[PDB]
Amino acid sequence: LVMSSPALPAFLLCSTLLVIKMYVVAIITGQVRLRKKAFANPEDALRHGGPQYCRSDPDVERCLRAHRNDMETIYPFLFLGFVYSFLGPNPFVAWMHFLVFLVGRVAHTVAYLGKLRAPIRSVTYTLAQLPCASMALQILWEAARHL
Amino acid sequence: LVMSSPALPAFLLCSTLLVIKMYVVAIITGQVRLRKKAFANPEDALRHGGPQYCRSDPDVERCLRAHRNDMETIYPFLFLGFVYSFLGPNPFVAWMHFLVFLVGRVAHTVAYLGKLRAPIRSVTYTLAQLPCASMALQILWEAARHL
Amino acid sequence: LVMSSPALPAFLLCSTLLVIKMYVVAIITGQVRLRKKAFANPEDALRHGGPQYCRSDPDVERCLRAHRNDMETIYPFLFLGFVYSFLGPNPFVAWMHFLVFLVGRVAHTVAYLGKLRAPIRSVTYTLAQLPCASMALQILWEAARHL
Ligand SMILES: CC(C)(C)C(=O)N[C@H]1CCC[C@H]1CNc1cc(Cl)ccc1C(=O)O
Ligand SMILES: CC(C)(C)C(=O)N[C@H]1CCC[C@H]1CNc1cc(Cl)ccc1C(=O)O
Ligand SMILES: CC(C)(C)C(=O)N[C@H]1CCC[C@H]1CNc1cc(Cl)ccc1C(=O)O
Ligand SMILES: CCCCCCCCO[C@@H]1O[C@H](CO)[C@@H](O)[C@H](O)[C@H]1O
Ligand SMILES: CCCCCCCCO[C@@H]1O[C@H](CO)[C@@H](O)[C@H](O)[C@H]1O
Ligand SMILES: CCCCCCCCO[C@@H]1O[C@H](CO)[C@@H](O)[C@H](O)[C@H]1O
Ligand SMILES: N[C@@H](CCC(=O)N[C@@H](CS)C(=O)NCC(=O)O)C(=O)O
Ligand SMILES: N[C@@H](CCC(=O)N[C@@H](CS)C(=O)NCC(=O)O)C(=O)O
Ligand SMILES: N[C@@H](CCC(=O)N[C@@H](CS)C(=O)NCC(=O)O)C(=O)O
Repeated sequence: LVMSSPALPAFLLCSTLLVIKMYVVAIITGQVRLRKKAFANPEDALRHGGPQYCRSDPDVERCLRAHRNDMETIYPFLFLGFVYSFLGPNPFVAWMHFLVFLVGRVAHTVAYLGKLRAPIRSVTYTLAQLPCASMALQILWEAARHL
Repeated sequence: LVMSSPALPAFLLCSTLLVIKMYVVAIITGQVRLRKKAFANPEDALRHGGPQYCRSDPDVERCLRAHRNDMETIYPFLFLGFVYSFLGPNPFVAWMHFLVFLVGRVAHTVAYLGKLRAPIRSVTYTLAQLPCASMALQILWEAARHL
Repeated sequence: LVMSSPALPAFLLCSTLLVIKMYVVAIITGQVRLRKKAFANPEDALRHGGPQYCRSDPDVERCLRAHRNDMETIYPFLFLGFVYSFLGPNPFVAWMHFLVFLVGRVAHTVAYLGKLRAPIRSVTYTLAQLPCASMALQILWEAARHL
């Protein structure tokens, strides 16, 4: 049940929103492929104009990079945040961890796909990693002391 | 324990089968690399014929795309389906969610690696995403109402 | 709580260390990008010397491959190992599963980024996959018998 720990509802809200955000990136990628006529597969290209459309595109590649960075960061959060929710952290402190990650990651996607000037994207990445590092260390201590 | 919720055994069966399915894709990728003599690393190439075999191959790239799409879809399911199992959904309805994803994703890999005509692969992707979207929204409501 | 099962603390220790190890790979990737002046984005390149630095680099690509292989292997472990911890396995046997994966994966990153001769990296990959396959099969039987 969602009320297994005081921090769990907040974690589940933020995590699920971020999963949906990743799904949005996937949809955008597909739409960009269609609009720019840039497909990764010959079977896709032949359906949508001909073999010349099996090609790379800078905007498609950008979408893929944003999606991959999401996989490099959001997936670890899904694990760390879940475990962290059951360590009995301060409700407000836990909320701040999840919110900083949520805001940081949404901002990251906006900065990436919106082609915002450096180092905006890099800063959003680093900001979002901070609560992840914090949770990781807290889990390490709790796990180690229970060995 | 597996009987913590009525939907959990079905989720664990489908998810673990899909993880194994991803492992199979990894093995296939390696086998294709060896057969087509197309390695990503100079150290691999020098062991298997010479430096000229550090090269890209369309079939290897296809395998990597299928594997990456798995990571973009199956990993979120592992999270969403687990949480969803504990929300007390209708046993049959939950089973249908997991089965549609399982069948959709297996079909996706067959359509991708088998080079089936468009839009077969795209349809299997979309079909499998439907129960994921459904579970995501259900988790959102449950999490939000417990805040 | 961490003491929900005898195997859980060991799992959480190994998994969190591996997540941190992935974060280290991400940091290394960024550092290599800066040192070799090889950026994936024009906005990054213009900040760090000019448009000519939006380019690929073999060392950066190697870092990305190591990170991707981590995503292909460590993420499934996070799921499998968590579920496996609650199946009531022998404490020592469970510990061995987690340790073999931890050692195998750390060795994999060292072998990859350190450019060690073949088949060292391939062996570390295979070694680490063994406990994952073992856990997957055990989960399959437990899930199937509870249907
Ligand atoms: C949202 C996604 C699916 C990611 C997207 O927009 N993908 C695009 C990239 C290449 C294929 C294209 C989608 N094409 C189709 C998809 C379906 Cl479900 C049915 C019919 C077609 C068709 O081509 O008629
Ligand atoms: C199933 C996997 C491991 C993914 C696969 O078939 N990988 C292939 C891609 C490039 C390396 C090659 C596997 N090579 C080896 C692997 C081991 Cl464990 C021992 C010895 C060798 C050898 O080269 O003698
Ligand atoms: C550790 C990471 C963030 C992955 C890394 O070393 N990334 C490098 C790859 C390209 C951008 C570069 C980091 N640049 C910055 C990052 C911040 Cl938080 C603030 C200012 C700058 C700056 O450029 O002044
Ligand atoms: C959850 C998905 C987040 C969507 C954020 C997309 C940001 C789009 O932002 C757009 O980027 C374009 C360049 O790509 C610019 O030309 C436009 O000025 C800008 O509005
Ligand atoms: C879990 C892994 C799923 C394996 C599905 C592989 C589908 C292989 O399918 C094969 O594809 C070839 C083109 O690649 C065709 O030439 C063959 O006719 C076809 O049998
Ligand atoms: C958790 C991250 C693991 C870091 C392992 C990095 C291994 C670095 O190893 C280095 O590799 C270089 C080639 O890249 C060689 O030139 C050096 O001799 C070697 O020391
Ligand atoms: N895989 C990443 C590792 C480092 C990283 O996550 N960097 C952040 C901040 S510079 C980023 O937004 N990278 C862009 C990307 O991953 O495409 C990369 O190659 O850049
Ligand atoms: N990363 C995906 C995002 C969109 C997506 O998942 N599309 C589905 C249906 S067209 C797909 O099978 N993509 C092929 C792939 O990911 O390689 C892509 O580039 O296509
Ligand atoms: N995606 C992998 C699938 C197979 C795999 O995981 N192989 C192992 C052992 S050869 C590996 O270290 N691959 C290197 C990599 O993924 O970049 C690949 O292309 O090689």
